[PDB]
Order: sequence, then structure tokens, then C-alpha cells
Amino acid sequence: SQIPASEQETLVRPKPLLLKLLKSVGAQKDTYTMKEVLFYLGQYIMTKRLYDAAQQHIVYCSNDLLGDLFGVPSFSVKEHRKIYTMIYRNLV
Ligand SMILES: C#Cc1ccc(CN2C(=O)c3cc(C(C)(C)O)ccc3[C@]2(OCC2(CO)CC2)c2ccc(Cl)cc2)cc1
Repeated sequence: SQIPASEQETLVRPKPLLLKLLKSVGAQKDTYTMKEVLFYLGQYIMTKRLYDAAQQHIVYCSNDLLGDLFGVPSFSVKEHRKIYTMIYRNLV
């Protein structure tokens, strides 16, 4: 959408705690495409109900490993470059 397709399709190696998160929702490898990392992050967010009906575009990740990894208590799913940057902080 806001992120170039080529950037989305690149192979990445998560750092250990990001890998822990992905493994907790069924991921079974050491390397992923960015798009794959984003999918499993999505499944994690939905599993842990890190959302709210009053603000439907906001991930509420405070007091959660995702919050610790991203360094924020919440963020908007519309901020695609900001999300990519938060993910790059968690890649080898
Ligand atoms: C940059 C970027 C980017 C932003 C959003 C998405 C897709 N998703 C969304 O639109 C989205 C929206 C919400 C709420 C209910 C809060 O609106 C929760 C989670 C997601 C998310 O996953 C959707 C999925 C898997 O595809 C579980 C079904 C998501 C995934 C990872 C992240 Cl880091 C954030 C959101 C993908 C990439």
C-alpha cells in the first residue's frame, strides 16, 4: 500500500524475541519475508486482543512483549512506514 512490494517481499531474520513472538502463533522458521512477519504479527495481535472497538485502527500493546519490542504502548495500523521501522529495530 504505502510500502513498496519489493521491500515487503525481502527475506529477513528476526532477532530472538521477535522470533519468540512469531513462534508463539505457529511460525516454524528462522527467516521470513517481511510480509510473512507482518502476517504472524497480525495473528498475534488478534490472538491477544490487542485492540479496542472504540479505536479500531489502534494496536494497544502496553504491558505486552509486542509493546516492549516496538517501544510504544500503542500505534496506528495506518502508519505503515513507522511499523516497518519498528520491525527493522527487531531484525538481525
Ligand atoms: C506496515 C504495515 C501493515 C499494517 C497492517 C497490516 C495488516 N493488519 C491490519 O490491518 C490490522 C488491523 C488490526 C486492528 C483491529 C487493530 O485494526 C489488527 C491487526 C492488523 C494486521 O494484521 C491483520 C491480520 C494478518 O494479516 C491478522 C489478520 C496487522 C499486522 C501486523 C501489524 Cl505490526 C499490525 C497490524 C499489515 C501490514
